[PDB]
Amino acid sequence: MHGGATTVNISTAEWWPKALNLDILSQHDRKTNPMGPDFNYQEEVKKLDVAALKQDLQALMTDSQDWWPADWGHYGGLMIRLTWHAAGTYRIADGRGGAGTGNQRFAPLNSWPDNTNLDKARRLLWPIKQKYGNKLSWADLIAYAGTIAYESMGLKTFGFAFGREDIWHPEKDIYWGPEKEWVPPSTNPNSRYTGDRELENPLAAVTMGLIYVNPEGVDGNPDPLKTAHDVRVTFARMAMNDEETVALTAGGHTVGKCHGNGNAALLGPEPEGADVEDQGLGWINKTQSGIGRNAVTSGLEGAWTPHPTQWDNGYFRMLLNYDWELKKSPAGAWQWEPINPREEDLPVDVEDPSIRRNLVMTDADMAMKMDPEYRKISERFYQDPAYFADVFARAWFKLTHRDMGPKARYIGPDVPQEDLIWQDPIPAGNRNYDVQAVKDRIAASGLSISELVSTAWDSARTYRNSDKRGGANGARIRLAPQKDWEGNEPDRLAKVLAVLEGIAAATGASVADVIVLAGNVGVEQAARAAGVEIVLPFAPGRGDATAEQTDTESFAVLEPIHDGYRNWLKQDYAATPEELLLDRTQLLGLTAPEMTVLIGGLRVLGTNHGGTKHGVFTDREGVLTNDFFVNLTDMNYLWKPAGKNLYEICDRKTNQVKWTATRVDLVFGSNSILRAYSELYAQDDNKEKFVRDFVAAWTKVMNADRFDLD
Amino acid sequence: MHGGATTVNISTAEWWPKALNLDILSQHDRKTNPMGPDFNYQEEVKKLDVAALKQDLQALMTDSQDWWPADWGHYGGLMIRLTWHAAGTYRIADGRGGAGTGNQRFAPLNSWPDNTNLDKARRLLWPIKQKYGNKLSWADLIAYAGTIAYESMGLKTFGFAFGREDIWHPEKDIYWGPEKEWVPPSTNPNSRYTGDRELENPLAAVTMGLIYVNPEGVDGNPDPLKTAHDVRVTFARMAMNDEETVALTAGGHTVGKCHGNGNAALLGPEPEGADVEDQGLGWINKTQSGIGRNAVTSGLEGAWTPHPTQWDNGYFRMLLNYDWELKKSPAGAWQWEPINPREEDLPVDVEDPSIRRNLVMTDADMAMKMDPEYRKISERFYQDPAYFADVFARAWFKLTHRDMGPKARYIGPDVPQEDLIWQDPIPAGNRNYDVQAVKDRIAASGLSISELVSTAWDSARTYRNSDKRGGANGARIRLAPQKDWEGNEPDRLAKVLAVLEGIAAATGASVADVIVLAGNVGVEQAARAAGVEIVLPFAPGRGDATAEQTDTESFAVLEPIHDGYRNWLKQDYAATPEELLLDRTQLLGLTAPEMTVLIGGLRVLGTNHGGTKHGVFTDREGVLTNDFFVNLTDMNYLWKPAGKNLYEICDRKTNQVKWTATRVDLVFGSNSILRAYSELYAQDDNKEKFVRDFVAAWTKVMNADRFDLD
Ligand code: HEM
Ligand code: HEM
Ligand SMILES: NNC(=O)c1ccncc1
Ligand SMILES: NNC(=O)c1ccncc1
Ligand SMILES: NNC(=O)c1ccncc1
Ligand SMILES: NNC(=O)c1ccncc1
Ligand SMILES: NNC(=O)c1ccncc1
Ligand SMILES: NNC(=O)c1ccncc1
Ligand code: NA
Ligand code: NA
Ligand code: NA
Ligand code: NA
Ligand code: NA
Ligand code: NA
Ligand code: NA
Ligand code: NA
Repeated sequence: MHGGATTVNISTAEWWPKALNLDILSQHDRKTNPMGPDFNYQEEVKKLDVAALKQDLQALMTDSQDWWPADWGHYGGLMIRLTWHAAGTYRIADGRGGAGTGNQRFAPLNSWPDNTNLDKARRLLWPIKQKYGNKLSWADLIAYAGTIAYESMGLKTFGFAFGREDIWHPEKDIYWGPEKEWVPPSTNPNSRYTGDRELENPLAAVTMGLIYVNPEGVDGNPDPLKTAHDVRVTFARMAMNDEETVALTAGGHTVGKCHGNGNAALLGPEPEGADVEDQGLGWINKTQSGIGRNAVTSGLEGAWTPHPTQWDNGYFRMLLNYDWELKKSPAGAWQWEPINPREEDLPVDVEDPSIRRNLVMTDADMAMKMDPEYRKISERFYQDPAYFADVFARAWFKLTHRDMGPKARYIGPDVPQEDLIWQDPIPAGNRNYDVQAVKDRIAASGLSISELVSTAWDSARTYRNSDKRGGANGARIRLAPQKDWEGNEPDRLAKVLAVLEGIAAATGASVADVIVLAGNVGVEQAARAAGVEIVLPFAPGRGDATAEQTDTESFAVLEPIHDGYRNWLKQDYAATPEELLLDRTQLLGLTAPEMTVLIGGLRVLGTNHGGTKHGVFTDREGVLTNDFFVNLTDMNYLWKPAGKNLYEICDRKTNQVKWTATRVDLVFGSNSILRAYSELYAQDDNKEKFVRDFVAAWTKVMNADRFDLD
Repeated sequence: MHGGATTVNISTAEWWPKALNLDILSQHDRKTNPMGPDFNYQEEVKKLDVAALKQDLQALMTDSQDWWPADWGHYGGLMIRLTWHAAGTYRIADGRGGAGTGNQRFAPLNSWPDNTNLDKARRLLWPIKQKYGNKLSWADLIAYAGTIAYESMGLKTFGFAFGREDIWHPEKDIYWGPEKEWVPPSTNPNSRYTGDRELENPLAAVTMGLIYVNPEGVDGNPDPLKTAHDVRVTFARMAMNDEETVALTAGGHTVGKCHGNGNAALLGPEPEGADVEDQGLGWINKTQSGIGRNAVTSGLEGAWTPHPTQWDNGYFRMLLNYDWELKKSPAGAWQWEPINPREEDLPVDVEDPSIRRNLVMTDADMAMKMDPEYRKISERFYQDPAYFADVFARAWFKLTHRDMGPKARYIGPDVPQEDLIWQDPIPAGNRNYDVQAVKDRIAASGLSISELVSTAWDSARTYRNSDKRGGANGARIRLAPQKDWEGNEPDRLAKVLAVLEGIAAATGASVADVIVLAGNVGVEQAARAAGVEIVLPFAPGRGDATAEQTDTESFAVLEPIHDGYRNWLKQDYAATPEELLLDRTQLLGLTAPEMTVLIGGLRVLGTNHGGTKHGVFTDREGVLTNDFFVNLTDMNYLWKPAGKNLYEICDRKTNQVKWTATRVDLVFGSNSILRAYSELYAQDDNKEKFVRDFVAAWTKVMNADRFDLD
């Protein structure tokens, strides 16, 4: 027998399941990235022959492959379902999920029950990926496929942007929910539901391994009105309102079908569970024909429209004009079928068009008819189909781009020139100003180091790499709702902004550029106070966004209700402060060593929310030294718990309290990885490395949102 | 609630526990390494003030700290136990474990029950680490501490080498055993024992969380003769024979004591389980005094010698001259105490020397008296103490250096000039020869590409980064036992060596240098055959080792009984072929993208063991192309299992068998990470990237053991 920890279960994880998952900070690194260190996907994708790609992708739609034949000779429905599921994992609370990384090709998502047979759809796109190569990411390809499908089936799509860079392993940072089985009912142990069927907060799906809701009803029990409530809830958590939700649902089901003509128990394991002979595919039926008319996917069986290969007004025509009742598909799934349909409305067999099959609606489709608010939108869409096609095209674009970040990241010839509000638009800022002059005015203000640093931190800290929202570009901190957020210390913030707005007015640098420049100046002073002279790198050009281009409600999810870096917690939460710091740090894109130096430096700069002294382990606040680490690692002190999220650092000999500290401070001296970092920075020889690393991490955070730069 | 996978249990690991643990290949990367990319510990440690360090470390031995006072005012015993436990995790079967990485400061090892209170010992060394900084790794410091302790307590140690570079997280590649509890009896479910109490093979300890054996007896039942069997077995798996084993045991227990004066149930959680207030420490007693005379560590209580602060002949004097019986320590542990000791032989209280305490022996100590083979060595050591001190000093040096690799890695002023056989010595090879001339002779031989490449691969593939043994330096492939290993294809190997020995003789390049140069030539030709002209980088200087300096039995553990890279398996094993490939790849130091290109390239070069065609998915064998990937990713084929570790690749349309393949081949098309890599290399635009990456990986492997270079 061999001594390799060679399968995934063998681990430290079993022994101390509560430990911080620091691995989420060291993802997507060089040893996993198979590309050269100078590869730049954005510059490559700019060279892609898009017109040629569009042509090949359109041709693929009607180029049936015999190992997974196209329904009616057209892969369009499959491809739209692929792209909808790719995008459909997004959620607004943390920005995680979405189509922006091509994550559907990796675990767990490649093997979710809701993604059954999308393994074949991905595989069908391989010859195109093979052809266009490094200039076409799987992520962009997967995001594009359904858009091209809509074009080929007769819908005028609103546009498309390239620019999604591929990843090479699962996104380990994404918590998909608490369950340890696929699609368990909402009364299971480990439920994602609390209280009065309230869906726990980051989550945007009703159960583990579904995209949004259960097509058969809540917990598998048909009831259109309860299904509607779940639809409304899950879709809102994916940034969509009633109109967008009805449009998306109807528009999706205007094409394609449900596959459930066989026995679902005969499908082989999902892809991560299948053995090598299945070619990275899953759900393979080796007992009977599992393809064409015998395909089984969701278990429901039928098409929503008479002509599932084309964009039309079939969906509301069927739904609204027929009356419907519950039936069981051949695989045993609940579905709705129409009472007394006409022959001529029956969709035909996917292999032989001389045979007629059946129409179907899911519980979510029936919701669009029975929920009184959806019913109104549905009737509008049936009576005004041009409006329907417009709203649908726009919502489909939003769906597939909502995690792409600012328009500065978008590439390609079909990028819409409109600025949509959900792109959080920001104009280009003037770059032709004297930086030094601005710095001199900042220094000559009487704003302290702590005011300066806290304000620039608070402006940048909202950035999240999950969907590329937030950050210092735009100076949205000066606008509603940010300017009144409790974590942002609105009085201190109003005080600093009054000054810095004056400076911006006077110099023609944006308020955004000045906020950042000012934090640089506070850091610079703090270093100078330690006898270190440095100038921090600085890139001008940030714009100031307007209130008109700032969706107030959509910014709610970026509010800092916790920020370990300023020892801030708005309330007492169930998660530990240090887990919350890890989460925020992962969204900022920071590594564990970065996280560590930032904490130590921010602490000694005197930047804690409320001017608290927790973790301020220095006799010289305002001076950028490694004191935090020196003192944290000093065994002349013992640490005594002193209530909620608080500790006394006491002298072992005198039994006097020297400092206080929170769990955010003390984890850097407790966790064995973080203390190893703390010890490195507390070494006699690493005072200058500490400053230099602090600076580099500061700068990283100030520039996180600068996609406008090249 | 927040959407971060923020604690270690949240994972893909739960869902598909059988999946390959590819993370073990992407360890110790840039995002975890807090040092600058140009930091080089070897060049820094060369600048360390060793004499000053020796002085500080010696002073620490008698610089008692009040939070964990030194027994009798001397930390020596604690520090030797620290260093022995650090080194004592080594095992020969895979080279994993040992003191060579400073792993004791990270999970799981920092919290093993056998490492109780070594958290305090590590902490006590922090002020020295803080002082010497980046020029002194925690790894070297921990390895050195016990050596300096022995010096200060009167023993002439044999020497010491610096050069162990620190790591920054647990070694995820090390499988420590199957149990999910600490120290369970050998009849538990999940036992590491098979058959007739046969210890499963990589493992070198009798249970989970112990270093070697149970000090209270087998499964906690005292019986010196059964304890002896476990001692003999575990120590042999750590490279030590009877003489070294008795010397180590006696020499360790010549100093220090067992701590068990209290109740073990009152000790707080081990370090990874303790909360933030414990300062990364563990086992803290908050209910009563847990320090000094009230310390509890193993639960046994007493010292082996009258004078535990000094090197002497107390150990065999006590053991051999007193008769012993079983008693229970105050913590409730079984131990041996002497019948009728004299007052004057009783070790005194650790805080107050006017109080006498007790002598003790463990079951392993009694083994040294009762096992008939140990008894003889013990009497030799008692009658010849100079011999004892010599053997012990040498074995202690071996213990602490056995995973350091060749002497070329050793640094510092106390490196022994002797070449010990366990360092696998190799001389410097002549570097002043004409490389091209050698290449021309190789090319003009009639040795094929496959002979050339296979032979260089087989010479290098034995390298393992766990203990830095093996590799192409030394040309030990031409010697016993390697030249007759079945995986090395001894006839083909004898045929190639006859030629290449001739070339080496003729040119004054070592046989080692020529073996590698020859593989480069085979690769070069193969590329030329594809119309690509490259010259592979090459570093001369390898030596040819002698039989006299090659310990035949110790090389047994490097035999290639499996090597996916040449589609080789010596027998049918319980582990899957792909898990075995992952293990080997991790020991070679390769990343997953490296592993991937190496497989594809080796396959098309025609290098499989036995000249098999499994995975040879080309019509042009001998030509270095990306054909393997092109064909592997082609859905014109289906894959049919065809017995053990074998598959047929069949044309979907004709149902004819086109190629055959093993699991090692097909996992690269099945695993979702590996197929993502396979697809990258099968892209129309990546023929040259494939060759270039192949070459870079080839070169990496050929140079893995070249510590002689700078
Ligand atoms: C609102 C909740 C939704 C539910 C419960 C739902 C449910 C389903 C189900 C059960 C299938 C059948 C899958 C199969 O068996 O092959 C399916 C197919 C599909 N859905 Fe949805 N859907 C929803 C929303 C959407 C949206 C928002 C889109 C796109 C805008 C979409 C587009 C599609 C398409 C194109 C197919 C056809 C697949 C094919 O022809 O292969 N659906 N839907
Ligand atoms: C052969 C099996 C061995 C067993 C079962 C064993 C067992 C133990 C036990 C139970 C303790 C007491 C720990 C405590 O309660 O503080 C201990 C202490 C120690 N052992 Fe071993 N030991 C073994 C081999 C070794 C070796 C090979 C070395 C070094 C060459 C060593 C050196 C020490 C030292 C120095 C201490 C004293 C710790 C102190 O004074 O704080 N032992 N041993
Ligand atoms: N063999 N296939 C059928 O008879 C069938 C197809 C679709 N819905 C119901 C039945
Ligand atoms: N259920 N059948 C399939 O998923 C399949 C059929 C043929 N080749 C690959 C996959
Ligand atoms: N319980 N429902 C499912 O397992 C399922 C749902 C949608 N597609 C496939 C399977
Ligand atoms: N309080 N400590 C004792 O009485 C003791 C110390 C060591 N062995 C036995 C007893
Ligand atoms: N059992 N007691 C201890 O481990 C300890 C005592 C004082 N400070 C730190 C640790
Ligand atoms: N069962 N034995 C133990 O748990 C143990 C052994 C050695 N040191 C501490 C604890
Ligand atoms: Na790389
Ligand atoms: Na996202
Ligand atoms: Na239609
Ligand atoms: Na330094
Ligand atoms: Na780094
Ligand atoms: Na090792
Ligand atoms: Na002694
Ligand atoms: Na290329």
